[PDB]
Amino acid sequence: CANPACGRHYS
Repeated sequence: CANPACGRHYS
């Protein structure tokens, strides 16, 4: 993804 705050996926 281009933007820094994308989503909750990898911990």
